[PDB]
Amino acid sequence: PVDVSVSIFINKIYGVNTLEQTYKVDGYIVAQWTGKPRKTPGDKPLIVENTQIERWINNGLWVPALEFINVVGSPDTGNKRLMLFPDGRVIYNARFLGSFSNDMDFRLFPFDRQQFVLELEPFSYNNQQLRFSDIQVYTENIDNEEIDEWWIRGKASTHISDIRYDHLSSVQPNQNEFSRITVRIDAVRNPSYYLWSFILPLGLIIAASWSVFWLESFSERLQTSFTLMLTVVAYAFYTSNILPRLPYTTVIDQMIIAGYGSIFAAILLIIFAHHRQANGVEDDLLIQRCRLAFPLGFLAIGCVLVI
Amino acid sequence: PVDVSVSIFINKIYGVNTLEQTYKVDGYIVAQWTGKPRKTPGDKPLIVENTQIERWINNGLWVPALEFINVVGSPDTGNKRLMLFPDGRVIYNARFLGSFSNDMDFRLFPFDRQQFVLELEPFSYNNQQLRFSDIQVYTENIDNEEIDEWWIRGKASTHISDIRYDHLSSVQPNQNEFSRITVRIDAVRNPSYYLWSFILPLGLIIAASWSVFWLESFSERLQTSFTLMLTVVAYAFYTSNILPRLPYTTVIDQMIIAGYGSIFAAILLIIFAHHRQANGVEDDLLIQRCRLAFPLGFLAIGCVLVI
Amino acid sequence: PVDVSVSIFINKIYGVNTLEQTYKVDGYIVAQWTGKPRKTPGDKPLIVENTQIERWINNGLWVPALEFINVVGSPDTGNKRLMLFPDGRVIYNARFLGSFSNDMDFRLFPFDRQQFVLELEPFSYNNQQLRFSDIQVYTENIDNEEIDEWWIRGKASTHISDIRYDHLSSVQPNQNEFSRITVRIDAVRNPSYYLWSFILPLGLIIAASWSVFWLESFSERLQTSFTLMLTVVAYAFYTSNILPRLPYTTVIDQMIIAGYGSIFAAILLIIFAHHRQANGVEDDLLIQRCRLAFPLGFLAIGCVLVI
Amino acid sequence: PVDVSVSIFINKIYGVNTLEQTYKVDGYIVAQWTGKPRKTPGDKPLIVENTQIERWINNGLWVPALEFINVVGSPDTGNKRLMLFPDGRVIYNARFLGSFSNDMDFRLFPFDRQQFVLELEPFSYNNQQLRFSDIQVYTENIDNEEIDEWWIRGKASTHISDIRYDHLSSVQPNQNEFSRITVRIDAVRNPSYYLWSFILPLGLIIAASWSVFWLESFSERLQTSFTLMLTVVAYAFYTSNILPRLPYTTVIDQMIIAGYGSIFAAILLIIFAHHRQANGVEDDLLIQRCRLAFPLGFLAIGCVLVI
Amino acid sequence: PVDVSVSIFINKIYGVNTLEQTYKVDGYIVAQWTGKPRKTPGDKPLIVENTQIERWINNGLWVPALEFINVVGSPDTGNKRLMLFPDGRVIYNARFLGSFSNDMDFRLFPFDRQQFVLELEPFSYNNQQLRFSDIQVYTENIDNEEIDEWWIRGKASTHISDIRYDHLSSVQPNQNEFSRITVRIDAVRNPSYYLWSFILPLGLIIAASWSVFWLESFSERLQTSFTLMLTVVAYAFYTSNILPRLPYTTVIDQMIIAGYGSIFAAILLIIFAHHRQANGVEDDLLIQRCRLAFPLGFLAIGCVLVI
Ligand code: NA
Ligand code: NA
Ligand code: NA
Repeated sequence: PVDVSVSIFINKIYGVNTLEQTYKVDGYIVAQWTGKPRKTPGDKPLIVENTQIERWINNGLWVPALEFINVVGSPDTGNKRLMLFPDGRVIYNARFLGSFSNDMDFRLFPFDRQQFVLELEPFSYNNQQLRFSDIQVYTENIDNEEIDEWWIRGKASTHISDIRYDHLSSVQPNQNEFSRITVRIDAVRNPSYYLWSFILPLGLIIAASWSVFWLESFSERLQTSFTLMLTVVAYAFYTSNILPRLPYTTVIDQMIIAGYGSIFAAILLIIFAHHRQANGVEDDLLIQRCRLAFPLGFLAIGCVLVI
Repeated sequence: PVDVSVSIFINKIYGVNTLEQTYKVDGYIVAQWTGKPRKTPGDKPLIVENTQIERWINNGLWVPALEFINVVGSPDTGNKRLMLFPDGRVIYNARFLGSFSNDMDFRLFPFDRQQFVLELEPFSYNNQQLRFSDIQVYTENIDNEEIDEWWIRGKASTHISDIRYDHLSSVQPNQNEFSRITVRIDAVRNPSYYLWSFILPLGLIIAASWSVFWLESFSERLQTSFTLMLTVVAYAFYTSNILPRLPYTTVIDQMIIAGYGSIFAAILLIIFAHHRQANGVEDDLLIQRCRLAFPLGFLAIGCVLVI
Repeated sequence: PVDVSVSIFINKIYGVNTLEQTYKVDGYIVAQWTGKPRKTPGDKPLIVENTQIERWINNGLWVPALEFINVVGSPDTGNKRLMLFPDGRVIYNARFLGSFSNDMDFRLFPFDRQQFVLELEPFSYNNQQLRFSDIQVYTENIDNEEIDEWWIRGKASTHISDIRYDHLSSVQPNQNEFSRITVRIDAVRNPSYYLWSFILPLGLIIAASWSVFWLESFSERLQTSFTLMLTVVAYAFYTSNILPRLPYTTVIDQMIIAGYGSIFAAILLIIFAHHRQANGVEDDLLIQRCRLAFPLGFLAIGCVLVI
Repeated sequence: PVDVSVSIFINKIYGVNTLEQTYKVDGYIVAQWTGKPRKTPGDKPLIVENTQIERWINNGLWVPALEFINVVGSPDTGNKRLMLFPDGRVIYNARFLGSFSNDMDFRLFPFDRQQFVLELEPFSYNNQQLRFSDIQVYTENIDNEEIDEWWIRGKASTHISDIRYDHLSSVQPNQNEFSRITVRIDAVRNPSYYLWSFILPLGLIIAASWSVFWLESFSERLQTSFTLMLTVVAYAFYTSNILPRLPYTTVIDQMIIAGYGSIFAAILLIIFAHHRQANGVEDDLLIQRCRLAFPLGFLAIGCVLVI
Repeated sequence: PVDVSVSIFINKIYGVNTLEQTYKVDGYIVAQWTGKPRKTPGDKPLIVENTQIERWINNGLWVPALEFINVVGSPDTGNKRLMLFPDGRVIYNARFLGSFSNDMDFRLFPFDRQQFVLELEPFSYNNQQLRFSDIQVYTENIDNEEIDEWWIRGKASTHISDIRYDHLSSVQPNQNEFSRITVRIDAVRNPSYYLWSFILPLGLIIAASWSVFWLESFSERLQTSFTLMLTVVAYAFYTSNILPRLPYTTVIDQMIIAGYGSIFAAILLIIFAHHRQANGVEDDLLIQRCRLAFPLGFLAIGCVLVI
């Protein structure tokens, strides 16, 4: 095979779309292999700029195509340089821009700890014809800085693995596995905006929903709970635009569920308190000891749910 | 005709847009036919990368164009390889990315069970000049995994059928039918998010709407029902962004309809209870036996509506 | 002139955007004219696939360009075949995809009855150099089926007319008129979703707004009407995302107007009832005979407004 | 210089985006200059269709590039004809489609009276090498018709002016000014939809906010004003999606401001009426003469604000 | 190296997207270097228009590619002129259009004072082979005018710095640093729209929330505070569409936080006032001296928070 050395530079990571679970990564790729010795004008290496490499490719120069596996849509490439040394090595430098995708598990939404994965693999040549020697990822632009609400932490993990493509084994009998480079960049979500915009207001809504039992008569406490339910409904919408449709529940969706549960349990308890009287003579105070018991049970529920 | 063998690899299915009834499918296509024996440099097969196939096509090589019938917009193709063996066969490998469309029947919205259809057909050569022998679809990347809220279940159904184009019979007298490949991938929607975000909150709203009859006087129970109607209105909006405009009603839209019906039937019943008095002396308890009859009728309605 | 025969095939009509008054039409166009006899390899006709027609065009073959007049944006063309018979005729087959536009009058919004218009006209050759003989439109894919909320009814109307371009008369003295093909596909909007989502809920809101006069005192009936107005406001928004900004009023906007009018007329009547007392001794029942007169006038208003 | 005559045809103006202050204009451009006499096949003029003009341009034909100065993004050109007469003149006909921009002053929002400006200027040749003789704009398609909510009024104003580019004076010593064509199309916004959707409902909200002073006690009138403020808040949002962020206030934003001012002045006046009692014995009627004075002052404010 | 002189002209800055922290800059770039003397037809300089420069580039002319570092997506270039003087200098004039990005710190949101940064750097040639001599930025189109809600103030700051690329040092031993031009355009946000749309309405909401303590009994003051909280919730949403997710709090988000704090502190104080009675005989006036103390503390909080 041909020993190909890659040096991926990351310019910036931007536009991390949580709803679509995609992100956009800019930067440069510098692939370098070796070939036969060639003659250049002077001792200096030749610079082959874009839209003119095609004359060299139609001349017979071996320029492989390196594609991104996990990309969404066509990667919007820009300028490209094919720098030709006369000692033998050929260097393909290109700028890439594309939307990449990952799994992006969302069990803990505001306190999330995710990673951004770049995958590179030759489109046509397998590991018997093109082998990745090593990659050095230069994430010095975003090594210790925060993009949007994501704090990039650590360096970039590099890994070279041989992926196997069983769909291509009908045209290649034995050699049908490809050398893939994986680049992993960790990212920790900053939870401050969610903390002061969704979590603590909903805690205040929960305390206000607890405040129904301090009232004195029945219609006023029903109307208190109804306008409280209105608030919880409105809040549920606010969360929609912050995270996609998930089979599980996150922290904020669990808080919405707890708000609905608290308010409707209060309404049902108030109804059962009102219809407690068989002949309309009994006072209703024995069941209304939930001024100091219902918040305690709610705190126990929250403490269990945190762990 | 020419026997063409296709091997479609599916990389990932993403972005299933329910409102537009489209979805995006990435992956590779490997078409393979046979031709005259040719000579290559060495015994090894020749690899013809992208943007250089045109020299071979202008030289006179037969490379058919395979289009997607059910695609929405232009399919955003990427890299392509035209691998030439010297024993005779020509292999056209290409990467595709495009938005596909299907019927996507939506009778049961959250408990839906849909399929994703890929259709492939030659644009110009009919079955008398190009015949699809067989297709093996390698859906091993998403065989037993869930994309977004869709759990992909089973393998990919393959079918080769001869579709007939009557619009082209004016230029082709007898042979005007084309061989189309259909690839069917089943998908079952995960109903959990809808279950805890729309169905059970609306059930709590229904119980709260039932709670009007436990009040004691008239203006308070009218205001109770009015703020309850407000909630149902708000909920109706939340559903809009989850499913398109349909002639029929789904489960959630039927729940909104049942909420409106319950609240307005309660308001009309309360009004008729108030105006039951001919001279203002009669008590109103005979018509207010709906504390234990109106929910029973609603449960009967729901049980009939489920089946 | 040259007699050109067109056979437009319609694959699917999708994405009818009411707010933008555009729609997207896929399918194929098959133009066919006649020319000098030519020699082909063998007796079989020659197939000229895409991205290779340019060699024949630079060789000197007459391939006219047919553009779409009413299109919005560039029509996203795909594959194209230039099928050359040796008996003389040249057949240009191409696939088109583009957003088309029409007037789309919206007097009756949910019970609308619209049409989809495709217009085709040569860009450069007038009727003295290129004449459309006839068109057969093959709308067999959507002849008797419903797209989105639009039920396609009937076949496709064909018409050939000579349009006149006065802007081009400075460069062409007498012959400056072009032969345009118009294809009309009727479509009837399915009113069910609007009927059970906007019309009947707003009727329930109207009845609830009528329900104010059954109350007994003043502050409660003012608050009843205020929360009712809140509902009407919310509903007005829901309609915004369903139809564009229009100088006139549709059915649903007239229902919103009637809701505002009913509620504010009720508020003004209640205020005038309260201030009817010169010395605070008169009872207010003479002006509150609108329990059985205000709905009757509203029904008369609605019956007049329907016709 | 070379005398260039332009004849701009306007097909349709659509998609006037008020928030972005852009609009989309379709149509054709017909540029015509004169040159050396040439020989054509026969006496007829030659038609040079698109994607084949490049052979004539590489042959040495002078085809200038005319760009649009005020365009947003790349103007999506379509088909183009380079019609060559043998008597000497060369005619460049092209179809354009692009998003144009203007200042679009918005002092009176619903009763606005705007214009749509098209600017054309050669990219490379100044007025010493290419001079625009005259332009005739053929706006006969939209001369007396209304697009969206904009009624196009009058014809299209034509003007040829020499614009000066000081950035290019480092490479051109004296001749660095360019001949620009400006095309002005007036448009009057139809105010009906805003009149019955925002202005008159907000007037009803204003009258309902005036209705607080007719109540009898304090808590009910505070709650009346609070639910009224809720309505005004909701209305403020509805306006957001109709006009961009502006330093000044339009009519509708002034109505929102007047609604907030009326309601909060009523709340402050009610509070000062309640705390008017030094010992709780005084009646509060002297300050509540605003049943017939507060609307009069509001009418004076509105009459001053209109002029 | 080669001395390259740049003269950037700015046509217009538009579409400053605060949520994405990007902006769009149109205009022209005029690069100029020197080379060997050449012969042109006549004494006049040669004009090389677009899509024909490639013949000169394949002939062997040195045209460097200048890229934008901070751009988002591919910069949508338009027409380009390569003006060749016979005295030796080569002038590359091109039009650019692209979305640029900056840090855009948002500590004070409505009273913001930002800058727009354009960065230009050769893609392939380092400072040993191409050196930027000087840049004159001609921002005369927007020198003293306001774009959208941004008032452009001052001229454009020019700076030439040598940036160092450590990722490219594996292919270049010592010379691996590039000359970058930075263009800084200051912009001050106009705070009027936010001042009369968010700040003063929320101040009125704060005063209305203070108004709870003037009521007389308990259930009415709880319901007053609940409908007030509803308003604050609604307002929080309005702000979402005006600024992105930030770790810190701006002015308007601090006002939302203060509204929630004031209302929930009022609710807690009212609850503690109600449960102040050990046996139900004590009057509650000592803790309700916050009619003239709670606003004073709120004013102290606001005065501290401003500085
Ligand atoms: Na309320
Ligand atoms: Na509300
Ligand atoms: Na919304």
